[PDB]
Amino acid sequence: DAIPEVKAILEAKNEEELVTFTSRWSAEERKELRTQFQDTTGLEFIAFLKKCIKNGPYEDVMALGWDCNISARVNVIKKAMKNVNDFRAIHDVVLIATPDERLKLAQAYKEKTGNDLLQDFVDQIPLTSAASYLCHLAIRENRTPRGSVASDAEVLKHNLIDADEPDHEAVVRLIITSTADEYKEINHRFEVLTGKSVQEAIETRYADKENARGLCIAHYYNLAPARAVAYAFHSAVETQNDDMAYEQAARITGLFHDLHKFAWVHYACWGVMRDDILSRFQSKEANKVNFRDACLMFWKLA
Ligand SMILES: [Ca+2]
Repeated sequence: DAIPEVKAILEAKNEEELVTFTSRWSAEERKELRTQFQDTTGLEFIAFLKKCIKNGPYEDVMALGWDCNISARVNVIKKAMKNVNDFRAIHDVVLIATPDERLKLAQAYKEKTGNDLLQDFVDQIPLTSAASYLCHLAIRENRTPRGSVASDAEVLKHNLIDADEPDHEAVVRLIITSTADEYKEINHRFEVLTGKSVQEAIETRYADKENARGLCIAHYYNLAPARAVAYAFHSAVETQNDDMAYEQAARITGLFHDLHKFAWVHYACWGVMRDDILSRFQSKEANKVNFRDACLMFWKLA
């Protein structure tokens, strides 16, 4: 087919071709292609790419969108726990997911690493912060009605506003195991009481960035999975450190370009996703030079 073509693009490390090439293929087409390639060459397509092109945010976005979604969420979690835990990356993978998605993950993990996902969290992730409770509860509780809207709206405007130290497990559970419809209400109630949006109240209350972000992600998910994905991309765009912002931006693009392709509709809250991609990602560092376009391509914003 055109399998030989890409196969030559990857050896030549012609990052520019790879983008256009990848622009043609669709979700299912891609999976097909990936296995076809491995038969016609004897090379597992992803690892072959992760070994052919530079290394960094560009390689990241390509080695992510070019793969099976859950498979990726697995490699993201795998890498996120190495040294210190990349709460931003773990959060992304398990907060912006449907019950079925986390399920397929627990499964894909158990068979890629051998161990059960929920256990590794207990081992590697001590339960200290809102950040760590988010990682856990996201895989233990399921959204279910409490029928105490006004009651819960107080639970937040107290733990995020009045209380000295916010009961983290308390607040993470309220958001995680909350029904999307009850949450529309809870949230609306909170704005009335406090006069400020939960997002603000979170970011204002949690100095640690990973914790304010993780909480804000969970919160925006209960209001629209693409909104959670928008907030995340925005948090990546406004990050001053290039290695971090490109890292974050690559992952989020790589894990959600298809799943929540209309995230740019919600990004309007902060500006124009397409404009902000064109503006923010101007780096000249080799491994970052093409990310801008790989990113635009996977969001059909080009
Ligand atoms: Ca490489």
